[PDB]
Amino acid sequence: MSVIATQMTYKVYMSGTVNGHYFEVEGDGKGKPYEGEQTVKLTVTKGGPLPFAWDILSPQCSIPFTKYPEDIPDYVKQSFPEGFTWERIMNFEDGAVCTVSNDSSIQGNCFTYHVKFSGLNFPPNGPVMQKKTQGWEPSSERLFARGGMLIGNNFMALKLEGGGHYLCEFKTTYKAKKPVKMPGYHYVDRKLDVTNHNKDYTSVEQCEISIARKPVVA
Amino acid sequence: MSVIATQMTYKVYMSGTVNGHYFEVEGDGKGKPYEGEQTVKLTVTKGGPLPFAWDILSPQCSIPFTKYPEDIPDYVKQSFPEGFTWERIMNFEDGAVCTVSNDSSIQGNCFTYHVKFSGLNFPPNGPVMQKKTQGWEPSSERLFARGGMLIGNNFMALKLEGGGHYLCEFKTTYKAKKPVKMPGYHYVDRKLDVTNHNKDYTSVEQCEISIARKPVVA
Amino acid sequence: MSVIATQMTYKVYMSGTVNGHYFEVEGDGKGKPYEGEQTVKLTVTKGGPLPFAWDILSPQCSIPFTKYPEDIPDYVKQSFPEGFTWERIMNFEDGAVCTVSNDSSIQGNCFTYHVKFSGLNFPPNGPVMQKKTQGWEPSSERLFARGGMLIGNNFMALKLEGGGHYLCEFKTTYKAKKPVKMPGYHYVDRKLDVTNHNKDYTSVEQCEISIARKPVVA
Amino acid sequence: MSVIATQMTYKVYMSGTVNGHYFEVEGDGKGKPYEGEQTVKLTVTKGGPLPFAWDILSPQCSIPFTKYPEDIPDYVKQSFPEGFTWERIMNFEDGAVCTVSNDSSIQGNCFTYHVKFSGLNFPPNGPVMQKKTQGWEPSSERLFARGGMLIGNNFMALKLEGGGHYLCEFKTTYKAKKPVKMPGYHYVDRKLDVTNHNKDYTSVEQCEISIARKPVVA
Repeated sequence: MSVIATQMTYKVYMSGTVNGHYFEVEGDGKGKPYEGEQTVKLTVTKGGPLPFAWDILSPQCSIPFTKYPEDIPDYVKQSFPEGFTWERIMNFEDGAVCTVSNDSSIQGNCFTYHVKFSGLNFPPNGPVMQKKTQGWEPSSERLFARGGMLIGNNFMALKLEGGGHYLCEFKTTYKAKKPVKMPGYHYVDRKLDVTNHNKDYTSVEQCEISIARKPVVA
Repeated sequence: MSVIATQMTYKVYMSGTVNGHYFEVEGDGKGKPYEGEQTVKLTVTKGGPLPFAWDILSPQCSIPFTKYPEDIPDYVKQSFPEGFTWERIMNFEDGAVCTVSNDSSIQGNCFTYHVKFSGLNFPPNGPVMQKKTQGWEPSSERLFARGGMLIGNNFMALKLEGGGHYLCEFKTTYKAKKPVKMPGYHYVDRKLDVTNHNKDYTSVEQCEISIARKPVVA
Repeated sequence: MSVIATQMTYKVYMSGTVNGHYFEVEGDGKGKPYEGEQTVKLTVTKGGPLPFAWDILSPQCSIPFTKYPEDIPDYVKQSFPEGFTWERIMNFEDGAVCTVSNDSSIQGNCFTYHVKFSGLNFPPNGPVMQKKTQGWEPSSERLFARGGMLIGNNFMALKLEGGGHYLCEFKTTYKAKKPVKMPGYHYVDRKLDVTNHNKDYTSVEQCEISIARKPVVA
Repeated sequence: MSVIATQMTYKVYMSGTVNGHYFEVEGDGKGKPYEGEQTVKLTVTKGGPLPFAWDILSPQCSIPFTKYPEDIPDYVKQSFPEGFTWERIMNFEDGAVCTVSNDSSIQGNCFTYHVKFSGLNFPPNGPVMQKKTQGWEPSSERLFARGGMLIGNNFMALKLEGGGHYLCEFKTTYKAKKPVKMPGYHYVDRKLDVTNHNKDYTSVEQCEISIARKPVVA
């Protein structure tokens, strides 16, 4: 643990639009980056109460808090103190598309995340605008190195009220601000849960567990 | 000439991000909405000079200026004084994705466009980040009515330095802020040209002709 | 005219599967290749009556019959006597995907088309498996040259029983068996209609008009 | 199981086209379906030697041989003796698309798979047509139940000569011929290796390990 300590905090500054509805979110997080354990408390500071499912914003709120084994190079941790950015495409099965960008920096024991969110083409009577989602299923991100960048692909799914799933494909590109040692073909398994919230989701608490691994069957 | 005069002006206020790079643009436009003729002058007011091709921003700068025949209901012109919004997904062939949203309002002789642009996953050595584009080919947008909205689909192509094309698919959803009479299955043909610009594209002048038509062979 | 006469006939031999259902189709066509006019009679010779909409097969039944203006090089007509192949991807909006391959040859006054059709992921309760489709809308194919091949893109739409449309994107790649003169950026406008059929569509008659043109607004 | 023995054999009958090139393959396999272990020997019986990478055909040659834990319902094994079908879409990153349909039947101690393969838009100078691929990376299929069907999504990757990866997205739909008990959200991890072959790949031997699991981090 050189630049990154065993216990870290972070601040999230997020702004964006969903179907043209502008919002701003602030967050205070903490966790153990080498254990892949992480918690964050969010406040909708502008544009609340949000007329869409919180769930679409939950995964935009922290890659340095991923447990990497010693034999897999940790792309994101290596990028610091210079830091990194990530770019995300979200393709929902009902036609909705989101583009998300992050800048991640470090100041002592604290990370700072600046996030821009742009989501549109959510059907007015769909699960997002009608708030019929009930959290993300645990996921597994396929990761590989290309052009000095780390590229992640994930088949995500939201649980629906009354049963069934609402599918979303993630493509996330991680861009270190300096050359780092590139990892081999691997996966990061994740569990993201909303552990607390108020009645209109203007305050939300989230927990995440992220562990990197080599292929299970090899 | 209902609420829209034979000769109109407009202001464009655009902001957003391309591969994390923040920018703001202001535009001054004028044209003849019933003739489908249009011109606009853009200034990059923040984040200039832009490290990407201006061409990706040019079609974000005016649907009320489309020549519609009398026998094809004009969705966008009908929307006023209330106005409308549009939501656009741009899918480039090398993986880049943009999501664009607009709010279009009217005050007397002047339209106001508020535009939010989010673009990412442009390859660093690609035509956009290397500024190798030389304008859009004339285009043909396929339009049809669904759920009180007008949906447009367009196979766009950027001309490349040294020859060849760089392809982009446009999907634009137009949403009137009141119910209007819906058109049948039709097309809008466009020609968008940069008619003047300075060396780093921090000042740009654009021309556009837009004409609606029924299928050519029917 | 070189090897292609002003009045020509053709034979279609098509086989394939839709959701695993095997079929064979034989066709006798005739038309005026320089006028872009043609008609064809189809017989389902194996696997009939088909448990799916005929419409998905109708555009697989003749590119040499496209009216090209003198100033636009006719990629397909130039390919003969050697001939050409085409490869098509059809992406339906409800998730269905088709891949289609053709080989086109010439023998005197007759063209022979050998077609392989592969379609799957048509929802059992969707418009295709429930035969709720009512013909294709007139279309406009965007065509350009790349790598000695002609690439076509089309926003197709099927009319639905009870109103509304069922969308499909076409991507067709035309591959001449010899180097030919490559055309510029252009369009082909088409009208495809089922003009006759029996009660279970085991016999179908089709009419197609196809005319190439340069961009309307230029 | 009373229908599926702890030691099984199978036969594969595959035919299809890649970029218009017709081929036929016959295979003889054996394995332990409750252990998720299997092997198969393939012969190119028609159209050989193949002018494309064998790797695109390797995953088309056996779902009943997946190791399922007792607490996760085995969709495919339950479908027998009636059997099941599968439909697969393959989307390669360079624009190539394949559609594959299978019918799986049982006859005492032997499965029979009938497979139709349709692959096209492989670039002539690409890794597949230039035979520059070096096997699939071990994979992880995301599986969920919808409409009595099992839907699998997989981020696959072919290893490249000289290094790097060539990406392919799999979507596979498994359709039982009778209603069965539906599993929850789960994963199947796989390793597929070519273990033997002749000089022109007209004979190929393959090994596959397949193990189902609940989410690693949950």
